[PDB]
Amino acid sequence: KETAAAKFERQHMDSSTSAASSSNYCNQMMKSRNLTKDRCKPVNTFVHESLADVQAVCSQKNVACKNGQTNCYQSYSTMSITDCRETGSSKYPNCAYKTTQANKHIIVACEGNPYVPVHFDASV
Ligand SMILES: [C-]#N
Ligand SMILES: [Cl-]
Ligand SMILES: [Cl-]
Ligand SMILES: [Cl-]
Repeated sequence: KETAAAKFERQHMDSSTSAASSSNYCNQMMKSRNLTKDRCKPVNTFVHESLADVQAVCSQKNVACKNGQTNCYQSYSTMSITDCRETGSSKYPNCAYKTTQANKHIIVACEGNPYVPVHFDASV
Protein backbone atom coordinates (compact mmCIF):
# COMPACT_ATOMS: atom_id res chain seq x y z
CA LYS A 1 0.00 0.00 0.00
CA GLU A 2 1.43 3.46 -1.06
CA THR A 3 1.47 6.07 1.79
CA ALA A 4 -0.61 9.30 1.36
CA ALA A 5 2.67 11.33 1.18
CA ALA A 6 4.38 9.02 -1.40
CA LYS A 7 1.18 9.13 -3.52
CA PHE A 8 1.13 13.00 -3.33
CA GLU A 9 4.78 12.92 -4.54
CA ARG A 10 4.08 10.51 -7.46
CA GLN A 11 0.90 12.39 -8.59
CA HIS A 12 1.93 16.05 -7.99
CA MET A 13 5.81 16.56 -7.93
CA ASP A 14 7.86 17.37 -11.11
CA SER A 15 10.99 19.09 -9.72
CA SER A 16 13.04 17.88 -12.82
CA THR A 17 11.63 20.61 -15.21
CA SER A 18 10.89 24.33 -14.53
CA ALA A 19 7.71 24.16 -16.73
CA ALA A 20 5.85 22.03 -19.33
CA SER A 21 7.80 23.08 -22.50
CA SER A 22 5.44 21.09 -24.86
CA SER A 23 1.70 20.19 -25.29
CA ASN A 24 2.65 16.46 -25.01
CA TYR A 25 3.98 17.01 -21.42
CA CYS A 26 0.63 15.82 -19.81
CA ASN A 27 0.25 12.67 -22.04
CA GLN A 28 3.88 11.72 -21.17
CA MET A 29 3.71 12.51 -17.42
CA MET A 30 0.15 11.10 -16.78
CA LYS A 31 1.39 7.74 -18.21
CA SER A 32 4.90 7.71 -16.59
CA ARG A 33 3.47 8.52 -13.07
CA ASN A 34 1.08 5.58 -13.57
CA LEU A 35 -2.09 7.72 -13.66
CA THR A 36 -3.39 5.99 -16.87
CA LYS A 37 -2.97 2.32 -15.63
CA ASP A 38 -6.53 1.31 -14.57
CA ARG A 39 -8.54 4.31 -15.97
CA CYS A 40 -7.68 7.76 -17.47
CA LYS A 41 -7.35 10.09 -14.44
CA PRO A 42 -9.51 13.08 -15.41
CA VAL A 43 -7.59 16.03 -13.80
CA ASN A 44 -4.08 16.28 -12.32
CA THR A 45 -1.75 19.16 -11.38
CA PHE A 46 2.08 18.83 -11.47
CA VAL A 47 4.25 21.29 -9.39
CA HIS A 48 7.62 22.39 -10.92
CA GLU A 49 9.27 23.29 -7.57
CA SER A 50 11.52 21.45 -5.07
CA LEU A 51 9.77 18.86 -2.82
CA ALA A 52 11.13 20.96 0.14
CA ASP A 53 9.40 24.14 -1.26
CA VAL A 54 6.10 22.18 -1.65
CA GLN A 55 6.42 20.56 1.85
CA ALA A 56 7.04 24.14 3.28
CA VAL A 57 3.48 25.17 2.12
CA CYS A 58 2.17 23.02 5.05
CA SER A 59 3.25 25.82 7.48
CA GLN A 60 2.08 28.71 5.21
CA LYS A 61 -1.49 30.12 4.88
CA ASN A 62 -4.09 27.93 6.64
CA VAL A 63 -7.28 27.92 4.47
CA ALA A 64 -10.45 25.75 4.11
CA CYS A 65 -10.25 22.69 1.77
CA LYS A 66 -13.21 22.87 -0.69
CA ASN A 67 -14.64 19.74 1.09
CA GLY A 68 -14.84 22.09 4.18
CA GLN A 69 -11.88 20.42 6.03
CA THR A 70 -9.41 22.84 7.73
CA ASN A 71 -6.00 21.08 7.11
CA CYS A 72 -5.40 22.97 3.75
CA TYR A 73 -2.64 25.59 3.15
CA GLN A 74 -2.20 28.12 0.30
CA SER A 75 1.42 28.87 -0.85
CA TYR A 76 2.48 32.47 0.01
CA SER A 77 4.18 32.79 -3.45
CA THR A 78 3.09 31.59 -6.94
CA MET A 79 4.68 28.32 -8.18
CA SER A 80 5.29 26.85 -11.69
CA ILE A 81 2.46 24.29 -12.26
CA THR A 82 0.97 22.26 -15.16
CA ASP A 83 -2.79 21.40 -15.30
CA CYS A 84 -3.44 18.01 -17.01
CA ARG A 85 -7.09 17.42 -18.06
CA GLU A 86 -8.56 14.81 -20.48
CA THR A 87 -9.79 16.19 -23.85
CA GLY A 88 -13.14 15.12 -25.48
CA SER A 89 -11.17 12.63 -27.71
CA SER A 90 -9.79 10.76 -24.59
CA LYS A 91 -10.96 7.14 -24.14
CA TYR A 92 -9.11 4.65 -21.90
CA PRO A 93 -6.79 3.07 -22.77
CA ASN A 94 -6.01 5.97 -25.20
CA CYS A 95 -5.83 8.76 -22.58
CA ALA A 96 -5.37 12.26 -24.14
CA TYR A 97 -4.63 15.32 -21.92
CA LYS A 98 -4.61 19.12 -22.47
CA THR A 99 -1.40 20.72 -21.04
CA THR A 100 -1.91 24.17 -19.43
CA GLN A 101 1.31 25.58 -17.85
CA ALA A 102 0.81 28.43 -15.32
CA ASN A 103 2.21 30.29 -12.29
CA LYS A 104 -0.27 30.09 -9.37
CA HIS A 105 -0.54 29.64 -5.59
CA ILE A 106 -1.09 25.93 -4.74
CA ILE A 107 -3.51 24.67 -2.02
CA VAL A 108 -2.59 21.30 -0.42
CA ALA A 109 -4.13 19.34 2.47
CA CYS A 110 -1.37 18.36 4.96
CA GLU A 111 -1.35 15.38 7.34
CA GLY A 112 0.84 13.32 9.65
CA ASN A 113 4.18 13.61 11.41
CA PRO A 114 6.03 14.88 9.59
CA TYR A 115 3.14 17.19 8.57
CA VAL A 116 3.37 16.92 4.75
CA PRO A 117 1.08 17.34 1.70
CA VAL A 118 -1.37 14.40 1.12
CA HIS A 119 -3.78 16.04 -1.31
CA PHE A 120 -3.66 18.71 -4.04
CA ASP A 121 -6.91 20.71 -3.36
CA ALA A 122 -6.56 23.48 -6.01
CA SER A 123 -4.35 26.28 -7.36
CA VAL A 124 -5.37 29.99 -7.31
C1 LIG B 1 -8.13 16.09 -3.99
N1 LIG B 1 -7.79 16.00 -2.70
CL1 LIG C 1 6.33 8.23 2.71
CL1 LIG D 1 3.32 3.77 -9.36
CL1 LIG E 1 -4.90 17.61 -9.16
